[PDB]
Amino acid sequence: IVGGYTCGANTVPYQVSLNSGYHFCGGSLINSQWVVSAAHCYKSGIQVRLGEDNINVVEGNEQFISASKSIVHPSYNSNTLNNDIMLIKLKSAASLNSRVASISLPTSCASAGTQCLISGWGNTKSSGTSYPDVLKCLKAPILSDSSCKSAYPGQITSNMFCAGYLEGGKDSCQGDSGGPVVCSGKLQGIVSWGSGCAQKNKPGVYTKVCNYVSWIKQTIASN
Ligand SMILES: Cc1nc2ccccc2n1Cc1ccc2c(c1)nc(CNc1ccc(C(=N)N)cc1)n2C
Ligand SMILES: [Ca+2]
Repeated sequence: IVGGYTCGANTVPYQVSLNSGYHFCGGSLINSQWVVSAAHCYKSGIQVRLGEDNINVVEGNEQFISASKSIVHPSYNSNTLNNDIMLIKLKSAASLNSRVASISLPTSCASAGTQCLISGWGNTKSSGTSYPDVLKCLKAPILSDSSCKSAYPGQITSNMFCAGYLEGGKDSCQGDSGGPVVCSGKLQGIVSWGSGCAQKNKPGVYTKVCNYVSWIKQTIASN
């Protein structure tokens, strides 16, 4: 997260860290046994780390659970990043409490202007690399479709939306990928891609979760 602020320990209870000997992507807990993340975060040997703040120290409240299966959307296209969504089933159910909780799926899509909270342990610098120990947060509004398509001509599909600041300086970044974009208590987006991080006129692009509610429900019900 570039230009954000320290969230505060366990203030984003649905935030997950995908770990394979190091943090590589974020995710969101949607029920006791399922996490939603980005398809491009797919890899084998995934350990889901819940209740985290400092990802380098065991401070208490952490739950490390191996993924039993990762379901990448069948129509995910790695070249266009269309359908960049993945479901991860936990080997065992997470113990839900004050510091580990699930986020609700949306019943409708969010409109332009809606303010959302984006979080993660990704890169904090526009130029260069600096990964934080603790969870960073950022409040950003959903941009209009016209502004989004003007920023990324021919690259925005109906399954994507832009959120952020055209002036640059505040954005999600590499490492935040797969993480949550929560608006009015509903998971509306998944950190997906962008051109650089926090660059002028290059806002972040996110997977439009409202287009996948039926798919998520049908897939979870059959696995
Ligand atoms: C290289 C390319 N071929 C494309 C074809 C169609 C559309 C975009 C395309 N891109 C750009 C692109 C595509 C995927 C990318 C990317 C940059 N950079 C990342 C790394 N993660 C990432 C996450 C968030 C942000 C951000 N909010 N600014 C920036 C980058 N991924 C996971
Ligand atoms: Ca920790």
